[PDB]
Amino acid sequence: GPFCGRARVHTDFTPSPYDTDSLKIKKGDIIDIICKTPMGMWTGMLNNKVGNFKFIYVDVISE
Repeated sequence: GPFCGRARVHTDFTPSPYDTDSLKIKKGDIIDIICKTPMGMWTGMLNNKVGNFKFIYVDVISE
């Protein structure tokens, strides 16, 4: 059911300055999908930094 590959950010999503539990992403940036969270948020890696991000701000594309 679930699809794995590359995730393209379509919406600029940035956590608060005191928020480190969330990964930082930017529109146009590509994040490698490694796992999905039951809640809905997707997990990926960015600049040797793995974390969770809002899927609503990220679109799944095929590379």
